[PDB]
Amino acid sequence: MGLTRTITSQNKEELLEIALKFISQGLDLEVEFDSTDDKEIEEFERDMEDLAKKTGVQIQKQWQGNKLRIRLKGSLEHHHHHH
Repeated sequence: MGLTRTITSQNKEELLEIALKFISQGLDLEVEFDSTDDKEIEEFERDMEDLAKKTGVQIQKQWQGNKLRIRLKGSLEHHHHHH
């Protein structure tokens, strides 16, 4: 349970920390990185994917114009299998 809020920030780093906060509790979170800089987007992707791996959850990448919105599903379903 929880309201999957949409955080639009031009800083991906804060989005990574707030991500870990929600997923650790078992909440779904939606963030969008407002930037067109490939290098910063690389860090946003790989860390959100890395988070998903370590927590055993999936993500949803959607390019909105050229701004990468990643929806994280902290509460996927029921599988307690490590990955």
